[PDB]
Amino acid sequence: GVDPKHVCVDTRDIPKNAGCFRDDDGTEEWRCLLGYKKGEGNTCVENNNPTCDINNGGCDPTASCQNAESTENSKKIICTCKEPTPNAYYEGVFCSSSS
Repeated sequence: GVDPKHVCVDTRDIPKNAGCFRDDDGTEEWRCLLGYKKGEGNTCVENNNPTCDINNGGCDPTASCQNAESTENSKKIICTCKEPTPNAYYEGVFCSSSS
């Protein structure tokens, strides 16, 4: 349990429209940046029509998801990590609630 700043060292090749995060438990995972979705299993691709539903729109359940529509795909899904999550895994695609 710590503030989400764990950063990452994951996976051979993490998708360009993606980012990896290595969590508190020591896990190594990657996800698809906000306003993006999963393509060929291990690729992230700009969704440009993101909905809140899909992993909170691309957020972490500890990242308050707000569905919105903006010129930017990354500005469509709003991921807000709460007080016990002072940090965000990448853009808020994931967060850690144990700081």
